[PDB]
Amino acid sequence: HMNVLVIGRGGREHAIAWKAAQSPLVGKLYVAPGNPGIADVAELVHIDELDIEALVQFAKQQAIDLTIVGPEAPLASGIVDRFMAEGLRIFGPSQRAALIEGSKAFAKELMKKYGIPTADHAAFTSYEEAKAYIEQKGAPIVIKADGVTVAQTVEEALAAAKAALVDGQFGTAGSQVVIEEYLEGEEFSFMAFVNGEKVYPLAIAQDHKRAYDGDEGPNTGGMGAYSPVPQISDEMMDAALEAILRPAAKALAAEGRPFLGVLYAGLMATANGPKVIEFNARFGDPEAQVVLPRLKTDLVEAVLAVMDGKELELEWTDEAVLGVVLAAKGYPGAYERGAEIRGLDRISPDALLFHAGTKREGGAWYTNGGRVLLLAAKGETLAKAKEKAYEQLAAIDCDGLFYRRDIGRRAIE
Repeated sequence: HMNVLVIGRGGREHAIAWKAAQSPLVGKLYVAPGNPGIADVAELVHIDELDIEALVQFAKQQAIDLTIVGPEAPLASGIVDRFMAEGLRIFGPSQRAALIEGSKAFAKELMKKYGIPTADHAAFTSYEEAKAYIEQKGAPIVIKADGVTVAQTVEEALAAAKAALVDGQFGTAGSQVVIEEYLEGEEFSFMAFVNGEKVYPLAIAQDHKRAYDGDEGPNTGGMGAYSPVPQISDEMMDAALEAILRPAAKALAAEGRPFLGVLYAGLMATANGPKVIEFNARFGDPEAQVVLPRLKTDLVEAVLAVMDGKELELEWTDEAVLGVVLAAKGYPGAYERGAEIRGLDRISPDALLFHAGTKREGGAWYTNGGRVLLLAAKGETLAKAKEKAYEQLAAIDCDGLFYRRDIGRRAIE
């Protein structure tokens, strides 16, 4: 019955589309621009995510009853605002609300004003003020130059702050330095559907930010994830929901920025409780790839319920799910494309292979982006999921890809 449009081109969108395609309410499903892998579950629409003007027309002409936005870009550009002005149903935040992810400074501003637990944050253009602040917070402490150093001592912190101001980029307001509270604990991703003040928590997941095994290397969009996260207590989870998610939604609403869509809280379970690391105004990637397959409830129906502000009880499989990202060598740094990916047809039909940056040409698969694919597996336990996942991964042959072997190691060990 319904014509659904998904905006995006990565694994998260493949996951969204895949799930939505299983909805008894979906007549037809489009993904713009999508990717080769996604074409197996939906019709691709060759329109850019930021080409909002064209997306609107498409939505109007293709009688799209529901649009779901995957990436932050279109949201920050106000796609939601445009769609609503055109009377088109779209699940995602307005430009104003999306600022929760767009500007960390804003996020800190909001959380401080509304007393939402988060790591201390502060920027300075004056060394003397930065110094006074550093000496007040003690170390370890995080200094970020415009580059990131986790200063173990106040002395080192000061040296780094000075260098940041002296050698950092010279902005229109001069050079600046950011000082953040160093937090210790277990990281976790807490997503939830949100509409104004109503929050609908999704199952928790844990990302693997660093590019290499033993969380080494630079940060990435996420090298893998799994759900649930046993090591995160239900108390910690409940604290996050009532001290962070609900107050954040209410805060945004109170500030004239009511939020609609997926509120993604990058948190850290500290001994003092959950604290916000980062906010995101949409599904996380690869969190979507591992959380959606655990969602028994129909996503489209769930999304419509949220949009209508209706009560909703989300149901989840007991099975755990773990996914591993295959990235092009060099990622997150410079990487090359064109590496032939072999063996995708050897993967068990029970494995979830979400495409994020691949290309089809001459009847063959090729790497075509930073994060290229993600293979996730269901398991009775997280250990079984990890085993099934890596087991399947080994069938893929491509000297142009690499992937962490420790995804889920924190939950298992």
